Amino acid sequence: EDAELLVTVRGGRLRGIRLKTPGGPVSAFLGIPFAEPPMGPRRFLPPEPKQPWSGVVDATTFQSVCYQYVDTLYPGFEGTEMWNPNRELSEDCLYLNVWTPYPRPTSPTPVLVWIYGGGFYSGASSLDVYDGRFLVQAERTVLVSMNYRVGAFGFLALPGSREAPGNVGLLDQRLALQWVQENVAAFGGDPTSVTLFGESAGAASVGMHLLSPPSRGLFHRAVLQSGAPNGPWATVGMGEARRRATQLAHLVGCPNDTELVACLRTRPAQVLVNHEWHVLPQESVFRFSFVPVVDGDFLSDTPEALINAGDFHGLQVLVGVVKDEGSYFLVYGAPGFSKDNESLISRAEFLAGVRVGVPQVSDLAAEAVVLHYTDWLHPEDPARLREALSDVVGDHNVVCPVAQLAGRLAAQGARVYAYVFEHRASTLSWPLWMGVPHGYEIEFIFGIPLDPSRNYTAEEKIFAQRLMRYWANFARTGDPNEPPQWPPYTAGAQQYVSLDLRPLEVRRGLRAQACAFWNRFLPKLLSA
Amino acid sequence: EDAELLVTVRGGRLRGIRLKTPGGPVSAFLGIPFAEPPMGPRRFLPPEPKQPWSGVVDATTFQSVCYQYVDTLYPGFEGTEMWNPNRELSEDCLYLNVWTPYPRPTSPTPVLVWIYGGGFYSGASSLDVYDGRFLVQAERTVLVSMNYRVGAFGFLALPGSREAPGNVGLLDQRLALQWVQENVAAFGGDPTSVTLFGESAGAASVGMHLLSPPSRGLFHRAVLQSGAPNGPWATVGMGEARRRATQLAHLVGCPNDTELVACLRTRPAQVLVNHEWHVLPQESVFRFSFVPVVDGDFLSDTPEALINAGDFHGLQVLVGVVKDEGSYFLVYGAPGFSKDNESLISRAEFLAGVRVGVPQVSDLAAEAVVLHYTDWLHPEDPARLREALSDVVGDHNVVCPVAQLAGRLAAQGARVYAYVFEHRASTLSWPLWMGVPHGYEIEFIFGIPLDPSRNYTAEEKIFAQRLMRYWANFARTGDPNEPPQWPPYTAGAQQYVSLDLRPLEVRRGLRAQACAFWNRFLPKLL
Ligand SMILES: *[C@@H]1O[C@H](CO[C@@H]2O[C@@H](C)[C@@H](O)[C@@H](O)[C@@H]2O)[C@@H](O[C@@H]2O[C@H](CO)[C@@H](O)[C@H](O)[C@H]2NC(C)=O)[C@H](O)[C@H]1NC(C)=O
Ligand SMILES: *[C@@H]1O[C@H](CO[C@@H]2O[C@@H](C)[C@@H](O)[C@@H](O)[C@@H]2O)[C@@H](O[C@@H]2O[C@H](CO)[C@@H](O)[C@H](O)[C@H]2NC(C)=O)[C@H](O)[C@H]1NC(C)=O
Ligand SMILES: COc1cc2c(cc1OC)C(=O)[C@H](CC1(F)CCN(Cc3ccccc3F)CC1)C2
Ligand SMILES: COc1cc2c(cc1OC)C(=O)[C@H](CC1(F)CCN(Cc3ccccc3F)CC1)C2
Repeated sequence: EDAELLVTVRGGRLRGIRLKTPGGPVSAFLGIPFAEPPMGPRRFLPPEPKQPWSGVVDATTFQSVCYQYVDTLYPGFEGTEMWNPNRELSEDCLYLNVWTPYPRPTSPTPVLVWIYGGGFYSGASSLDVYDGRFLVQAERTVLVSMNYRVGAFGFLALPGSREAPGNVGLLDQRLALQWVQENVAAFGGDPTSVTLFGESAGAASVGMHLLSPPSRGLFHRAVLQSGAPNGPWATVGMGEARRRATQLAHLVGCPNDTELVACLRTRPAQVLVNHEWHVLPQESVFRFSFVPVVDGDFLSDTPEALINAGDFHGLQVLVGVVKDEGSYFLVYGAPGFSKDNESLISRAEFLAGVRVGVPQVSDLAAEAVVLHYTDWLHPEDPARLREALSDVVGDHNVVCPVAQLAGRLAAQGARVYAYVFEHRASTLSWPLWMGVPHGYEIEFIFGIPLDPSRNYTAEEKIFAQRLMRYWANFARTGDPNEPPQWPPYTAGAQQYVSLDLRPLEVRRGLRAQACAFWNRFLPKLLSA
Repeated sequence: EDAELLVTVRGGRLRGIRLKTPGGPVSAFLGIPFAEPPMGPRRFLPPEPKQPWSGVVDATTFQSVCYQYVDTLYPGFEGTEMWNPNRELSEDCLYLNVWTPYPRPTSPTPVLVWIYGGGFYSGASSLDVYDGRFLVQAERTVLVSMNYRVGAFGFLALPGSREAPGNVGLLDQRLALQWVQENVAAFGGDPTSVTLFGESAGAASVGMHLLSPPSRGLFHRAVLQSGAPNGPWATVGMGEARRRATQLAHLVGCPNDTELVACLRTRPAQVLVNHEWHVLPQESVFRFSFVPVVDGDFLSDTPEALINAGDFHGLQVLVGVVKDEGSYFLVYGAPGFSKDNESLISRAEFLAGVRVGVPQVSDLAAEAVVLHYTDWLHPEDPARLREALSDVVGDHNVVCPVAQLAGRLAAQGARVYAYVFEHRASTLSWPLWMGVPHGYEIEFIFGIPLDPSRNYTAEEKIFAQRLMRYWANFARTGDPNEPPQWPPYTAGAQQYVSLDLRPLEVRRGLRAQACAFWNRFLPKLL
């Protein structure tokens, strides 16, 4: 037997598994329980810590995925299936994963913690694109990732109630971060140098840990990829959380908060999932039913407020976006879009698609969106309208939320590095018109191109290794630069770098013109 | 007695004068009475036709300039003085001028009628840059220009009242155009080929005659240079008109509309003028106290509505703007601006300037302006801010009004040609940073560079003869072309031409992205 694959944590003993990468072996401990299964009367409640166990927990395989909707948009299409659960669904899903070099480091190694995205309704640590083995080998960090509850199980909120307080998925994350503090050294990780990194709802989560004091003590650096806590989709007010929870009850046959939540616990998990999307208040895309709630507890105020008021001296942050943030979301409900044609929409479809991409704004607000995003020299050109609506959805939801976060963090004392990821993966199966879509940088960050049994080019394997160097550099020193230079982003110079097969190129302004509209002007309009 | 300088019209007989040009001679009839002097009891009242006369009126010099404010911003400076009155100020001022070829034409000749600008508060047909002798000599047309009352005397309204109905200055113009219909034939002109053209408030006036059916029978074609009736300064609502009249009265000692007007009527013309600028409701630029009023009579609705509703089939229109419409106005009130330095304003001065250039809008509207006109990669670059405030004032008051007009006119039946004047005169005396300012294409249209005693280049003289040809061709045929082409402006293609020393170049969209803001979004916000 191998003693590098045997580890004792506070709760008990663990057997890991040796994993093979093209560059060497890696120790993996998959499926370590870190909470009491949130089942039956624990559904919707905050997570209890895992009671200790006797015997040796088997940690050689990924564990269950938390209950979530499964995407049926293009059944069997790799572009959608690569995100769908690849383990059984269960409510007994609160496990985490640790990947470490082989043999286990004998001296403290920096730790990266991966929080996955999925709009807070989906996701799992077991997806192929989140495979830790290549980063761990190439860059000799410790990598942790965890499963957190999603959909109604993680974020259904009857605010003020004791039976469904909201944000328990976030608390799941916090407990994994606490677990890392007490146990990561048993694997060679240094609990005093922990970097969070996430994408989409995972970047939004990272950001919510920045703005929540009880979590801020649990990590030291943050990477936010294509997401931010101040996005219009990442949080919901108390009022609307209660409406959405209440309508979910009605849709599954349920009727006083106590009595309501009681009835919900008796339903099969799948039953709640089936009605998830029907509690959205209008036809939308990039909007999700059960998301974090601003209730004064986990967030004492809105993330936009806590950002504008924070002191971020001592913080290093790496933030960035893909080149075509919006394009992917359009094939989920914008009129005239499909992955199977050119989606050369008409002006009437563009106008229709604008109310779908920007839901619950006034007609005056939507008008202003159409003003800024029409080329009035070419007001009905189909290719121009397709790209324009893509820019609407991507700017409103990702790029300008991110650009505001960066600018306020920088002008308040944090050191910020900003990127735009401009490489379309040669293996990408979505049509060419989607450009570089939401999510398709993750594979390069995790170094999946180095997997020989996949079809990436030689120049892409090198790109991948550059990216894993930047990230791991940032994790070790709060600076991606290997000591052309990657400058910090400031509110004035607004400098960022392009990431692609070409060397680093420095630019200015994350869509600075468009983001004045969404960040400066549009709030003032909604206030009158 | 040269009989080419002797003409009889329905009022009586006229003696003209024979003027020299580089190219030959021209008959001129300057100072023809077309109205009874609007004096004493006739102040503020609609114009009354000139009662017929015995003897020969001797129409051999320009008559007086109607009472108006005199610009004193840079005293002595050629740039401001060239627009100030060159004849005496008098309420007896309703005279018009006819230029015609020497000898007078035998075959009926197309007529150009000129309506001067000056923001509805100033101006005169007798200014040097409106000298008709060169157009007439070079292009064989009849040219008419008239004086019309300005300031309070032309546009003070107490709407509804019989003693001060407003729009009387426009009725002065209308009366001149009736005069042109009954009488231009005697000068060999053709009353069935009349082309109105004007600039700034003159163009706004031309547009109001398009939209007013009684004027519409008096002409056939139109040219609007750097102005339009839908501009935010060219009209005022009945209520704001009455307020401004009533404050003018209180300011000069006057207290019932009949009693109020009668008291105003006893004040020296100069006393009214001296209080004109004080009745404006905000600190502003490009806003003028007494302007046409929308009262259901002359204008049955706002020009915006009348445009949007009008059937313009059968009309040909030539419209355009200079390259930097707004710059010239900033030295009259925007903080940090001067003709005498380089005017590199700060961000704080820029924001302050926006409230001056866009007055009477909400803070929200003002913020929307600051958004569209800031470069957010260079938010505090003084040179970018100067050019941006220039574009704010120019787009809001001229370019976008003109563009909406052109668009709707083409969409709704009219043939339209559009231009951007892009040549900075060599003799221009305003600073470089203002570019090609408001008003400085006019001298090239009237052929002033052909005057030997001025210092224009040989290029500028060729360019002026080009422009006079375009304008004259348009007046004759409704098409500035003659057998590179100048294409019609259309609502979809938005095609226009650049006028400068280089040959015609076709461009696309009159500041289309900007004007979407002012013409589509901004109203909906208000
Ligand atoms: C691009 O496709 C969309 C989506 O249509 C679906 O996918 C196509 C590949 C084809 O299989 C269609 O039959 C599918 O319905 C087209 O928009 C649809 O147009 C149909 C009419 O044929 C209409 O009934 C649907 O409502 C439309 N769907 C949406 C989401 O608006 C679109 O016309 C195609 N674009 C082209 C051909 O340029
Ligand atoms: C450009 O000039 C303006 C106007 O100032 C006037 O003209 C100058 C040529 C000089 O003669 C000044 O003394 C005149 O008052 C400047 O703005 C003025 O600044 C003064 C302070 O010196 C201030 O009292 C006035 O309020 C300002 N006037 C306005 C209309 O804002 C401006 O500073 C000059 N720009 C430069 C030098 O870059
Ligand atoms: C079931 O009715 C709906 C389903 C969805 C929407 C709207 C619906 O009705 C309004 C979306 O907007 C969702 C689309 C994504 F939001 C878009 C891209 N992802 C891929 C992805 C997953 C994880 C991490 C990164 C990533 F890029 C899939 C879902 C689904
Ligand atoms: C006395 O207080 C003011 C005086 C003026 C303004 C504002 C004031 O206080 C707010 C303007 O904005 C006016 C300036 C023009 F706006 C610019 C110069 N022109 C000359 C001109 C005349 C005819 C045709 C074209 C042309 F360019 C006229 C006035 C003056």
